[PDB]
Amino acid sequence: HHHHSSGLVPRGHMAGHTDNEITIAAPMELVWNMTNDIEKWPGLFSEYASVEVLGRDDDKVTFRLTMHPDADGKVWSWVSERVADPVTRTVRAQRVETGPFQYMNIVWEYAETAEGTVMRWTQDFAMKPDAPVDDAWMTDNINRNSRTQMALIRDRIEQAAGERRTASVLAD
Repeated sequence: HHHHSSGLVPRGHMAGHTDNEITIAAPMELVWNMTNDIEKWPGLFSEYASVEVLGRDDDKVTFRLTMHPDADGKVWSWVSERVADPVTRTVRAQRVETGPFQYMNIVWEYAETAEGTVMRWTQDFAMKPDAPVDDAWMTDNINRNSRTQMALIRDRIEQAAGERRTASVLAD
């Protein structure tokens, strides 16, 4: 691989845009497969109470997200769509029901490095003019919560990789 990476690193910055990367010490196939197994997100991520696949059109997958209750106790739920391309190791998603946003576009990209798989998440959005918070606020909130979720995904995938390795080394 000959490039190196490590840890959780912000990239780019500007309100309405977030860009963060994390290195996960696991091979690309495992990282790709677990992060894209969206019905198991509630066990991988800590932020979704449930993820339900609604349909697939060719590759476009359409799905409904339901969060845990927010600080006011409210439960937010919406439909998004995503196209995951394993050849370019890129996923492009957007909210279909935009909620308090005018739009929200989320791109995930993956590559290999000497330390494992780097996964970079970029989000672009703008709040509706009458939304309860502004872009600056939402930008800081998404950065902070992304950082927490990326780290938890890193931990759970490194755990899974370790367990599969132990099973294989102990098997005949």
